[PDB]
Amino acid sequence: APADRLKALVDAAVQPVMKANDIPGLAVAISLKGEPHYFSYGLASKEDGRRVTPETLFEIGSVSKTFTATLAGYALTQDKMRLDDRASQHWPALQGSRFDGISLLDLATYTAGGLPLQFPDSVQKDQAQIRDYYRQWQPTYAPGSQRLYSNPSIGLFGYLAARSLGQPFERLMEQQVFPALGLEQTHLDVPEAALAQYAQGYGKDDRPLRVGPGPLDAEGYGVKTSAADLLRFVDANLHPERLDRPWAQALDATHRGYYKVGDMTQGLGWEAYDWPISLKRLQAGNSTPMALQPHRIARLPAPQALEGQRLLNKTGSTNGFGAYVAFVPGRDLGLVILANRNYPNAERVKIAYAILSGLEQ
Ligand SMILES: *C(=O)[C@@H]1[C@H](NS(=O)(=O)O)CCN1C(=O)N[C@H]1CCCN(CCN)CC1
Ligand SMILES: [Cl-]
Repeated sequence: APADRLKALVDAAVQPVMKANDIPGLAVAISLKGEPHYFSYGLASKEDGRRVTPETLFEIGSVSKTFTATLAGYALTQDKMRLDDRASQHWPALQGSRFDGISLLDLATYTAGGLPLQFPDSVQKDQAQIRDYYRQWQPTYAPGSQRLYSNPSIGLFGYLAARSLGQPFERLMEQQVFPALGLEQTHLDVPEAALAQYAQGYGKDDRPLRVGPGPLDAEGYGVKTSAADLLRFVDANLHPERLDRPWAQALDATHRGYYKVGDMTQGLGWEAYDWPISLKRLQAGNSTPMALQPHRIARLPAPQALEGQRLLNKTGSTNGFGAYVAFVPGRDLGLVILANRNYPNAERVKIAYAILSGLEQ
């Protein structure tokens, strides 16, 4: 009955949302009572008929930021950087720029002062262009005052964390972070040998969309991973103590809230909500206006442990993919919803919520 109920629950949560959002393929992984549960739906590729499996690689887009945050957490807990470091401390190119007055924390938590959602399309995946972009960037408002969800913000945070560790971000992820997290199906650059696992992404008119190179793509949205691996990462988050101490600490560093915007407490990468909270509030927290509009932050007097009765989540999308990860530290409950369509965050949260609610009920 338990496996049946869980399947019934996940199917009931997933299938209508897949149909409603014409999601070709969707992988759910749920960590429940110390066990992974995988539910795979539809097609990794509509064209070659490859089914989604728990090993299908999906672009997780901005969910990558939680990996980025973990690397940063590593840098932080390795004392290679501090959250209150000015950004320019970790990149000479930024000295003299406004990043002299912007903390790593600001970058991490999108409060640098209006760094946009994405790099402008003019900024290519080019060290110099990224350098030039930040050098010329000016805060729209005081750093530390407004959250404007931003790839270049946390991208730079990750980039600087990498710099603080003296290695390229991508190399640190591949050589240290992913192996530390026991992730062998998690890639910034999917190996050729794993490309068969790489789901097709689908956008408008089902145009195939796999994420192309972009500035700080690795940091912002670089990860392709399987539901199984992303759940392993969720499990690492649920149980940092299961990782070697440096990485346990790194993960812990992503479970610290720095401010609140509405119901959301912003950690490094992870965004936390009190749990339970209504689906609508969780959706609002993961809504377009939340992402696209600056929100005055309510800074916490001290970093808040993002644990216990909290839902930590991250939405992530690429043009062709829509990922959502949510976990409830205090419930040893985690779920991953990876889809090869960028379907509305609200819908991802709806699936997650239906699953979480059904697990409660
Ligand atoms: C993360 O996925 C962010 C944003 N996250 S959010 O849903 O939580 O608001 C959603 C879109 N987004 C993101 O990173 N977009 C990338 C997608 C990749 C393609 N585009 C160029 C690819 N080189 C960059 C924008
Ligand atoms: Cl970007």
